[PDB]
Amino acid sequence: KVFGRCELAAAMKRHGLDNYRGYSLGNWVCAAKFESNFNTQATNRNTDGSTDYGILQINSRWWCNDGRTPGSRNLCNIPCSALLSSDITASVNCAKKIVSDGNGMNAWVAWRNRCKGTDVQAWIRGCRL
Ligand SMILES: [Au+]
Ligand SMILES: [Au+]
Ligand SMILES: [Au+]
Repeated sequence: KVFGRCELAAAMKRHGLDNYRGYSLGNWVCAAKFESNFNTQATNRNTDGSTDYGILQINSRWWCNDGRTPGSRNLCNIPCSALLSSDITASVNCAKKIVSDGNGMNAWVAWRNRCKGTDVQAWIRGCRL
């Protein structure tokens, strides 16, 4: 599913991400924009052999099981395919664990490089939330 911007904002807000770990909703929408282009089915293989999955590009080395990432963990207790659903519940639940792990949203490299420090409220402009 390719979300619209305000459609994703509403869903993320419903699931309690607005200002989870102190990160405003616009941070999460901006992260999703540059991680996945709002596409729940996005996948991208990394040089280390892990893969990133779904709207927030959650990685198979620590967080989900894809069966092909040696030496990895599955700390979200989910198959990585659950992160590709049109229903973002599993991605949000896992994102909450990740953002709690110590480095906040710096765990998302596109957030650090493209969203951090920017006018992230622009990402929720015009949305009725
Ligand atoms: Au879909
Ligand atoms: Au929820
Ligand atoms: Au949902």
